[PDB]
Amino acid sequence: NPPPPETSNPNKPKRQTNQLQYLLRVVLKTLWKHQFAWPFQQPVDAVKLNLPDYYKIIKTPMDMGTIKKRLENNYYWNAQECIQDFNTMFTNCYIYNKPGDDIVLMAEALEKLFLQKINELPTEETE
Ligand SMILES: O=C(NCc1cccnc1)c1cc(-c2csc3c(=O)cc(N4CCOCC4)oc23)cc2c1OCCO2
Repeated sequence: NPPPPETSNPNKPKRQTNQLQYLLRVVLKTLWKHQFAWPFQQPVDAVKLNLPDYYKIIKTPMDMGTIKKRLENNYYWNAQECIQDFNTMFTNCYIYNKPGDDIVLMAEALEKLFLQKINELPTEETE
């Protein structure tokens, strides 16, 4: 297994906005509760799951585990930077697997709730 994505770097300033606040307090909470959240709450263990080509195909892995630690350490500059990590987490499941698989359908159901909940983030960002 490779190192997981890092959740803080001492050279990057820390910034919090009202949207990043609502993103960890509400959206993540709902997404972490979903029925199909358990395969995406931590970095994929390609060894125990016997996926030897996973990290050779997925060059930018992502999970809600690291997304949460990034919201907590203020790794993200704005809300856009966080939303981009969910899209990449979803598309990873779509790139590595084939259409119509179960894990694909679990990520699709999990994405439809994500796009629904981020429509609740404040339309005007406040620092
Ligand atoms: O397969 C899983 N659970 C059932 C199980 C059965 C037997 C032994 N061990 C576990 C599983 C999959 C992902 C997970 C998150 S993203 C992602 C992906 O993109 C492709 C795969 N695959 C490909 C083929 O299907 C099985 C595993 O898995 C994942 C994350 C997980 C999983 O279970 C344990 C913890 O987190």
